[PDB]
Amino acid sequence: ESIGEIMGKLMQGEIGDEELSKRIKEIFGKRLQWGYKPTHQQQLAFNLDFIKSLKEMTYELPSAFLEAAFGKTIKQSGCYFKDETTTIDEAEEASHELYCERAQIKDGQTVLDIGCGQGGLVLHIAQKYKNCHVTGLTNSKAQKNYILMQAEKLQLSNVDVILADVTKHESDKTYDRILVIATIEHMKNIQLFMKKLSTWMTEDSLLFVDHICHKTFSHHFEAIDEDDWYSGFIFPKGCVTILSASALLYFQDDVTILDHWVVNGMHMARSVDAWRKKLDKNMELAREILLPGLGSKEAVNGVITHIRTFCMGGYEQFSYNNGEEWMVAQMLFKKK
Ligand SMILES: C[S@@+](CC[C@H](N)C(=O)[O-])C[C@H]1O[C@@H](n2cnc3c(N)ncnc32)[C@H](O)[C@@H]1O
Ligand SMILES: COc1ccc(C[C@@H]2c3cc(O)c(OC)cc3CCN2C)cc1O
Repeated sequence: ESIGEIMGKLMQGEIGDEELSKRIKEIFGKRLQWGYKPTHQQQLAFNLDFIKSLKEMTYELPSAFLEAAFGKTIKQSGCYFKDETTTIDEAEEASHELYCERAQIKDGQTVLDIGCGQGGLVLHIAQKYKNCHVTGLTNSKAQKNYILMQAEKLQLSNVDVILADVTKHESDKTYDRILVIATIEHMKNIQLFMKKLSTWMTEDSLLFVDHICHKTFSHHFEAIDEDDWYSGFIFPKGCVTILSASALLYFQDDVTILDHWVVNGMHMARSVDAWRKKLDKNMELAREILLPGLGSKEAVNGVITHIRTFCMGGYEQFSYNNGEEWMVAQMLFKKK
């Protein structure tokens, strides 16, 4: 009935799943009411106001726990599910192929994957295109280590990984292909981000961006009101922005759009659902893995509760109206 009340009950496994889902669904429904305007005139005013506001602006989970929660390549982004029996591992790969098709990857190209995570796309491209030089860029020591280790086991010679904050990283190097998957959501300054990317491109390069979106409006991932315990739980900072499907159309100072797609949010929902189910299946192993690094069974339960609530929440968000509210947007660009 209040902030701490719900949080207390949540950490103590006293909120059932059906209730938790229902609570979170309500929260997102209120986000919808906040975002939809009665006329397109007003909707544009709202969206443009947000776009204009944009132009003014240490602990790492064990990889072993990650393997117990995510799919094989530990994709930390929306996958693509062909069939109702598609496993998370298949969906991972489907998603990878889609990106390769849409980014127009060809054997022989230099490829840069900014915010490359545990490197599932770096690894996919490298294995499928033996003549591409694939660079991952990441700000995490542990991710760089995991990718390099996987490249070694897979007998891959065409992989390097830059350890850098992209917002600080400087280089003369250019690339045939730049891929940005689930990373723009974290970018403080998009206009300046897009500008940097353009400098790492030539007249021949293509830029492919994928981000979670709403079809109609943008929002920060944060509490609207006092009843929203979820937003602040999941993103304790709240430097996750959710751009509208079309927000990036407004950021063509330095790049030019060539194509634009969205993927229905049921794919994302099935992604988080799989992560959740798999986490549940491996609940005990997960606790054992985390206990060393956390040194407290309560600290572990804390870290697990949060990852699970994220999945449970993500499921309500992306499945809303059969995936026709929150979904994933994709764009292809060339340099000016
Ligand atoms: C949601 S994960 C996406 C991971 C991967 N691209 C995937 O599709 O599974 C976001 C990624 O961006 C990275 N990242 C966040 N801020 C960054 C920054 N300033 N510089 C470089 N990488 C950053 C994170 O460490 C992580 O690898
Ligand atoms: C601030 O750093 C970060 C904080 C949180 C995250 C969460 C991130 C993530 C974020 C999403 O919005 C999402 O769609 C529902 C799926 C996933 C997969 C799990 N993955 C780990 C990433 C970061 O890089």
